[PDB]
Amino acid sequence: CSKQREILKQRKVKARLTIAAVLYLLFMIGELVGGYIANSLAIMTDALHMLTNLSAIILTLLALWLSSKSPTKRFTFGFHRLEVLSAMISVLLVYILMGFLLYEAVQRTIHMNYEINGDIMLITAAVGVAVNVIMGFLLNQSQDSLAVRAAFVHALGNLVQSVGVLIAAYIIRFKPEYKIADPICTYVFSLLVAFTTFRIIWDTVVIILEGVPSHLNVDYIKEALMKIEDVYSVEDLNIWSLTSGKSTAIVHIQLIPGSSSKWEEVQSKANHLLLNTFGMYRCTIQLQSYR
Amino acid sequence: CSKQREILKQRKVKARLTIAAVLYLLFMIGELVGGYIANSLAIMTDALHMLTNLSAIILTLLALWLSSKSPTKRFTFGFHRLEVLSAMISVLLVYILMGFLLYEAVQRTIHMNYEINGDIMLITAAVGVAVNVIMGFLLNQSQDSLAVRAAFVHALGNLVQSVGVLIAAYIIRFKPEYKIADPICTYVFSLLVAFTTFRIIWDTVVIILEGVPSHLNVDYIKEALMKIEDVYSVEDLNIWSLTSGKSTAIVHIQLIPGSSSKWEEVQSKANHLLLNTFGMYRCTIQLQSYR
Repeated sequence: CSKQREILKQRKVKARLTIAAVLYLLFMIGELVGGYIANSLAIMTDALHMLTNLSAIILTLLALWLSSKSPTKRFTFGFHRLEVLSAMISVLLVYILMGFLLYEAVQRTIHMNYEINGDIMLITAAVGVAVNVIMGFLLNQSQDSLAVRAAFVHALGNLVQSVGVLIAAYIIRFKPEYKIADPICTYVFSLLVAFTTFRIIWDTVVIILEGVPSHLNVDYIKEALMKIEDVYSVEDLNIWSLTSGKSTAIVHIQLIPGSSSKWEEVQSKANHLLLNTFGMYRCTIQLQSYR
Repeated sequence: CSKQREILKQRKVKARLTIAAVLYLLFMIGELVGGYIANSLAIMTDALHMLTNLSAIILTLLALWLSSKSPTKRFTFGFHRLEVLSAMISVLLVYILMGFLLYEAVQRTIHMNYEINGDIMLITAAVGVAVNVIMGFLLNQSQDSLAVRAAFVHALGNLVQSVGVLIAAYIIRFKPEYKIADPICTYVFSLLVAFTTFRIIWDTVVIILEGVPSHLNVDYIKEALMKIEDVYSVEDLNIWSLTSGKSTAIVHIQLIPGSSSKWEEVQSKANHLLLNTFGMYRCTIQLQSYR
């Protein structure tokens, strides 16, 4: 009954992504009007962060819509790699935002006077954690979809930066002769953001480089296929994934000598085994008689 | 005799790349010592451009060396996608250099006085074309290797920028009340550089997205496969390339009813045809009896 199962998954993913996008836009407008009645550009400065989050989500939605298209004559496989590309784009945007914050901090640690803000820094950090914790529960997930995972990683990075800014504002508020704690918090929590993004970066790079997914081991699959009756060897067992949840395989069973007619049965057994017990959105196998 | 042929091409590509790298290093040293006796930082400014070119070539060499490794249990295919990644990196660095030039020009078009240099601008442009025209013949190439193609594209972009700077400097030299033409040439030749990089960007993106190579049409291959004796249909004919020159395929021949024993012959015929008449560094086909 898996013919239409994936449709429900993409519908849920799209619904969650549009809900997140409209929530981000609503928070954007709310913070903008709040800053307008509070005539402060520092509050408006978070509009850029909301912009990059919303742009990443919009690009993800476009990539998913394109991926829903049927394969063409130029792309024999589907457009599922567009979702991976959108994930890389989102990671690049969060890295760019972290780099901008890092440059602002490195300019903060020198030139003196540190451009003191005060209480207003606490408020923009208080809403940063409050907004991002809502998005974290929305994109919780806990195979999973790579798009929502990338959105959740972006939300977690934004939450880490927000809590770092909150901590820095609090330590500045009490005993304000320190006046310097903000750049160190910026550095430490930028490192933490990199730690958060490490796993998704590794998974995406492995996906692009035609490596096996991290949740599959070749030795176990090879032994399982070798357990099939009338199988002599597995010459090559290439495995790669178009995207998270859509992983294919190429298999090169060699037949037992003296039994070459029983090739269709072996092919069906291998196909059914691979599909049912490893996912294998589609798999193709090639049989060779004994040499 | 194709078992050891490809070794010769990788050896030649590596030799050419090291020759280009050492030529870049020698020109770097020559221009650096030349600037020291001419005590001008503008001459030293091209050291950054030679740095990015040399770094791109070095990353390409590392990617090729890694690609020469045998497939592992995490990457069932080879590391050939590292060469494609290095090509994207080279494109990204040339785009970054163009963006830095564009930002400098947009700062020149305003704030007045345009930071006049004069004759010394002609010299750094005269050696820019002379250096790049030499390696343009070196990386002439004219399937080809993607690494040398990316290096040649980078060299061509650098040559275009150099000739643009030369034209702007010559325009400034005569009738020097104009004094404005330099950013205009910068914009026009940045657009030309983007035009040069368009084709390699498109090819690399198609390679990553699991699209068929631009020099292959599925319909012709499908008709050729259908021309094979004892073939009823081609259910699916996936084609993708790990890198330029290494393209694989997956084929789903269905057998003519009443003839199922003659499956090995059909498989061998299809494999030989695909390999010899389309390249197909490796291809795998799966046969199904009539339904």
